[PDB]
Formats: sequence, C-alpha cells, structure tokens
Amino acid sequence: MVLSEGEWQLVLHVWAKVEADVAGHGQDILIRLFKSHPETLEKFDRFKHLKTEAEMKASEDLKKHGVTALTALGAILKKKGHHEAELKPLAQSHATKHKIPIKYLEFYSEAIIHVLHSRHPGNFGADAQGAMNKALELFRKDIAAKYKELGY
Ligand code: HEM
Repeated sequence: MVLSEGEWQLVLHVWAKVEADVAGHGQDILIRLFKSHPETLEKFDRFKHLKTEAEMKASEDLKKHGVTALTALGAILKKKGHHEAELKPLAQSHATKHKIPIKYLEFYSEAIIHVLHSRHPGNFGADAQGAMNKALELFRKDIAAKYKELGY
C-alpha cells in the first residue's frame, strides 16, 4: 500500500479542516473511543476515573491529551507515508510502556473516521473516507511491524 497523490490530497484537505479545532476533535475522538471500546479507557490511568460522557467532556486533562495525540497524528499524515522517524518513538512507547494492542489502534482509527464524518460531511465523502482509511491502515501496518520487532 502506497497512497496516490490524489488520495493524499483528500486526506490532507480534510486534515486542514480538523486543524481549525484540534481540541474539539481530540475530545470527540477519545470520547467515541472510550464509549465504543471501554477496554481502551482502562489503558489510561489518567482517565479511568471518568465514568460518564459528561465527565469526559468536562475533563480539561482529557482535552489536553486529545490535542497531544492529534498533533502527533497530523505530523505523521503530513509526511505522506515518509514517517519512519515519527513512528519509531510512538511504536516504542505504545508497545512497551502503554501496552496498546494493535487492535486498539484499529478502534482509534474507527473513532477518527467517525468524528471526521460528523464534523466535515462536505469534505469527507466516500472518496475522502476511503483515502483516510488507507492512510490510517498504512500507519497501523507500520506500527505493527515495529511491534513485531519488539516482540509485541
Ligand atoms: C492514532 C493513534 C495514536 C496516536 C497518534 C497517539 C499519540 C500519543 C502521543 C503523542 C502520546 C504522548 C507521547 C508518548 O507517550 O508516546 C501518547 C500517549 C499515550 N497513548 Fe497514545 N496515540 C495513539 C493511540 C493510542 C491508543 C489507541 C491508546 C489506548 C487505547 C493509547 C494510549 C496512550 C497512553 C496510555 C498514553 C500515555 C498517556 C499518559 O498517561 O499521559 N494511544 N499517545
């Protein structure tokens, strides 16, 4: 899998819209992740005390973490697949410190795609959803290969 230039344009066009409100996107994505997949919340010592959606929405610290995560993702996307240097540290921490299964990265991808669809219907039609899925799959494929190297 390599994305075409066309596919990259679609991804980065929608991403530039996300960047108008990184914090609101990060909140919506983590919340969707935690509600859809409660096991994910449990990996976060920082957030596992949050028991309701309203509590999640009211946490400034969760918003802060959403900004962190999305900002790293944005830097990866803008490398258009040349993201070896960005991925290495992220794979290392996620495999060896945070203990995040690959499957949980698939759930994370699903959350991103869902939120982009809610917030950007006109810039996120089928073609753009496809391209974004391909980009997120490429990310996951590469992280997975690092996990295997490390024996996760
Ligand atoms: C698009 C996928 C993801 C990106 C870009 C991302 C990004 C980040 C970044 C940039 C950090 C801070 C630096 C570091 O520790 O490496 C971080 C920390 C962390 N990530 Fe992720 N992450 C992703 C997926 C996940 C998922 C799916 C989970 C759990 C289901 C997870 C759990 C965590 C945890 C527990 C921390 C440590 C948070 C703390 O206690 O401060 N991440 N992530």
